[PDB]
Amino acid sequence: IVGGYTCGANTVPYQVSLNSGYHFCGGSLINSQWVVSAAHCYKSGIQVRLGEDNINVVEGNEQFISASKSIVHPSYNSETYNNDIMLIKLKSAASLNSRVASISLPTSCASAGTQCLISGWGNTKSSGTSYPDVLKCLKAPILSDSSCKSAYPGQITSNMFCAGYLEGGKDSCQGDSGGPVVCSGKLQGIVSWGSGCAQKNKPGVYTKVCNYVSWIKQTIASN
Ligand SMILES: N=C(N)c1ccc(O[C@H]2CO[C@H]3[C@@H]2OC[C@H]3Oc2ccc(C(=N)N)cc2)cc1
Ligand SMILES: [Ca+2]
Repeated sequence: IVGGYTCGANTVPYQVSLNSGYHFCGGSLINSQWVVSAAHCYKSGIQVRLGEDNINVVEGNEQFISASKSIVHPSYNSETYNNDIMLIKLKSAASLNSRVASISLPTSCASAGTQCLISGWGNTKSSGTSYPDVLKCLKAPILSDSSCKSAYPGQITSNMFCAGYLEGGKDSCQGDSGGPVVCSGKLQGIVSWGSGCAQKNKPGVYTKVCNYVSWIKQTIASN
């Protein structure tokens, strides 16, 4: 997260860290047994880390649970990042508490201008690299589809949306991938792509979760 702030320990209780000997992506707890992340975060051998604040220190509220299954969206396209969503099943159900809690799926798509909270342990620099150990947060509004598509002509599909700031300075970034965009108490987005980070007229692009809620629900019910 570039231009954001320290969230505070466990203030984003649905945020998870995907770990394969190291943090490599974020994700969102949508119920005690399942996480939503980005398809581009796919890898084998994932451990889901819940209740995390400092990902390099055991602070006492962590739950480490291995994935039992990954499901990349049937139509994910790695060339264009279209349908950039994946489901991860936890080997054992998370124990829910104040610091480990699920986030609601939406029932409608969000309107331009709605404020959202985006979070993650991604790069905090727009130029160069710096990776933080505690979770960072950013408030960002959903941008008009026309400003989104004009920023990235030919490359935004109706399964994507832009949020952030055209002026730059404030954005998600590498390492935030797969993490949540939560708006009005619902998971409306997943950190997906962008050109660099916090660059002018290049806002973040996010997987439009409202277009996937029936797939999510059908898939989890059948697995
Ligand atoms: N694992 C690989 N080899 C891999 C997978 C995905 C890659 O690139 C895609 C395209 O861009 C995304 C995604 O992962 C890296 C980059 O992460 C972000 C996240 C946020 C923003 C933004 N809000 N400005 C920009 C890029 C590349 C290699
Ligand atoms: Ca920790």
